[PDB]
Amino acid sequence: MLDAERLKHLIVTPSGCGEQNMIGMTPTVIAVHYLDETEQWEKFGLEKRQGALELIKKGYTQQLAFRQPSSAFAAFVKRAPSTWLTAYVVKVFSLAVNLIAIDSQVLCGAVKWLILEKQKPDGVFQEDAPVIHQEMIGGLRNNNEKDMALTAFVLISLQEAKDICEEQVNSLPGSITKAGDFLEANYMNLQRSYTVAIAGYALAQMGRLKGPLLNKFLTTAKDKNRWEDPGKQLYNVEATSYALLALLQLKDFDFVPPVVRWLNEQRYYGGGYGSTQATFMVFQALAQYQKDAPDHQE
Amino acid sequence: MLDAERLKHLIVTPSGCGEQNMIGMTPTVIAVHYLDETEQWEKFGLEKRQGALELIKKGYTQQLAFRQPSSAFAAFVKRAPSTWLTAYVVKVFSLAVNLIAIDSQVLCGAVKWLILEKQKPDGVFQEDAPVIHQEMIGGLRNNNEKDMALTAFVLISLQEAKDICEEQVNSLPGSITKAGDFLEANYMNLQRSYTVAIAGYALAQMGRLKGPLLNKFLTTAKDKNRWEDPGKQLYNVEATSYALLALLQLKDFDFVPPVVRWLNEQRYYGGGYGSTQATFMVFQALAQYQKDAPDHQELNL
Ligand SMILES: [Cl-]
Ligand SMILES: [Cl-]
Ligand SMILES: [Cl-]
Ligand SMILES: [Cl-]
Repeated sequence: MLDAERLKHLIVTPSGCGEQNMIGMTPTVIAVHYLDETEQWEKFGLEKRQGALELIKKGYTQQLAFRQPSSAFAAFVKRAPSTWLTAYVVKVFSLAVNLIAIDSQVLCGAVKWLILEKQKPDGVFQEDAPVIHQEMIGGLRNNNEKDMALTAFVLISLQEAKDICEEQVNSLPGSITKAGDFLEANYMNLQRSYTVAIAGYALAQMGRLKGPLLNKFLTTAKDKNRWEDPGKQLYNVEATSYALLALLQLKDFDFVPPVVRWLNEQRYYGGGYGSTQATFMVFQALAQYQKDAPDHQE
Repeated sequence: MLDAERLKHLIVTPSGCGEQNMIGMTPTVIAVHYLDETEQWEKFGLEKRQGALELIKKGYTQQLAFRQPSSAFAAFVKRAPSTWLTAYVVKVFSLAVNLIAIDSQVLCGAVKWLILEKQKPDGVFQEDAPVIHQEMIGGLRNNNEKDMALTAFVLISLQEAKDICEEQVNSLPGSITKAGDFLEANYMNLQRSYTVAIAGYALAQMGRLKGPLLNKFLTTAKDKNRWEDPGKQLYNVEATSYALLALLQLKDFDFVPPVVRWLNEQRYYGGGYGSTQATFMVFQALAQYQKDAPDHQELNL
């Protein structure tokens, strides 16, 4: 468990425009999420949650300034909308629904736009206006397997929004199936551990990670405890976090304890430059472990 | 004179939204302005000037994304417009008109909006939506003489746009007089050296810094060479630069050399967090000095 005494820096006041505001909202949202699930507010300071929640609501409200009439998001309203940023807003707001009031028309409008404007006939999600802060997208910044990585990223956002939006967005179940088809068709050709992990989570959420795909997912780990590529450590933390979430979806609780151990032994507590995806994902994944299998420990 | 070899950190790529983009635009605009006047492009490398102009045009074009329909500016289009930021864009664009193409409808639309929407019936300019980046407004930040300091700041911007805009904005001369009236009526009650300096320049531009007001302006200086809020180095560089511009308007060349010398002795070359106003003002003021006293004697530091 990441001790609350080491997480004070994650309580951040969001500011800036469409991208930077989300860079600021990210650590506060996910710190509250993780401190909640690990029952660490007595140590952190019980009275401090109210203020954190006010900062999350400020982040949410400020983000609406960058909601374009299409319901998509960009750094500023005169900039063409970003597929990735819109999917990231969906990912954050969906997780934050039990913390603050999230307008379902914002969330589901963003989902519908992604599907109707940015999914292609083969199921891929396409980015036409990349975020300026490329450091906020984690391992997706790498040029290789970008189609697969982004399609998995967006698909994960649709899945995390499905319960809220499935009655409001006609196109949602078919979009999920199409994206799933694309990932499944190309999974065995993947070479990056990062893509194996993020696409693995997306497929496992649909019950479509099995057979030789599931074997590729599991055997891609090094020392059965991490998904790693030659490159930035932060990308490996992010990848292993997506893999932990896929293991939990799979209920592979035997495999989980070494992965959790490796994540704790990285002594990574979020925050800093280029930390957005690693921070969201490591605390999302460890919170989900605490919720689902804290009894499985090394 | 600030040596061109010391200035290359002022050529920067502007980025971000309506406030940050101007934080980036400021050093490069004023660096080119200063290098032009002091004819230092040899030491710097004359091949570099075209690239700097392209960086200025990029800042200009990017800034237009944050021009709201009213012609006012804020950090983002859905934010309530800022009186200060709109006046600062007018200030920067007015000085950049000789470097790149500045659309006069953009510039004078902002001027007209300031007068029609943000000047009160007693001539004060009011800020209803302060900038998020309070570090970019210099010594106006936490300045308790708020109406005097902001009215002086906006008036100064109106004056630097007057030649371009008075033909398109027929309310500009009256707005200038009313702002000046407000400053002159309350100048003697000022206490902050910063406000004395910036309102001093605004009045001097109009020929209305005289008599006891002129005496207060001059005797507020310390050691006859600076306008000082103790411990506030960047504020003081900015304020003393406004004071130098005021002295040059007064043509008080007996007073000017020690002020120029103090500014040079700070070994301050702009740039860095919170440096926007100090950077714009010191290079504006020292360029005007070079322009007004072109054959002054070499500074022996
Ligand atoms: Cl941004
Ligand atoms: Cl609470
Ligand atoms: Cl905007
Ligand atoms: Cl900004």
